[PDB]
Amino acid sequence: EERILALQLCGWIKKGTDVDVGPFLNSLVQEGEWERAAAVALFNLDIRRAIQILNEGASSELNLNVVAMALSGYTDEKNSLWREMCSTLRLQLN
Amino acid sequence: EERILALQLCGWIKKGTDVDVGPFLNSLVQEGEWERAAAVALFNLDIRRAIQILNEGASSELNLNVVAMALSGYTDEKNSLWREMCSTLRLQLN
Repeated sequence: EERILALQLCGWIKKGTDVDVGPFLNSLVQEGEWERAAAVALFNLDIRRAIQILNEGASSELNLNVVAMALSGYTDEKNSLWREMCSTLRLQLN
Repeated sequence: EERILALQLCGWIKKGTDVDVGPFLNSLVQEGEWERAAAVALFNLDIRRAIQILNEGASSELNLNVVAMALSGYTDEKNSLWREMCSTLRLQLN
């Protein structure tokens, strides 16, 4: 309970015991903030929703879709090329 | 001999053996034809040179830096997430 209050003061879940961050994501979606919505969705352990948000953003307003394809290749190997490259190249983004 | 005569005509190789396609590669970075530089380098299995060319072909003056991470991760699995995503998102690039 001491953790379900913190997450509700930060405005990630509305009041109640039904803690599943759906309304916040869509409120962000038509608020006009795509990248932050992607970050929150990924933090809630779901890639595919982030892909949906990113391609939908790519529909409106050319850099988003390639980044979606980049985040598509997630790897957990101890010597993954994705790990090393995306670690060294992270600082280049804006 | 037949197929290392065809490469001579096209421009891949030089007079002699010169197995490395390098001397035709570095003749294009100076010219400023970067999107070629990766492609001709990639066909000879150079995932460690595609990053090296695209990254160095970007400092001067886009998706190129973010393509690299996607190009870094390549699994060749049966139904992996990178495989399904990159197949559809190929069509949106310029």
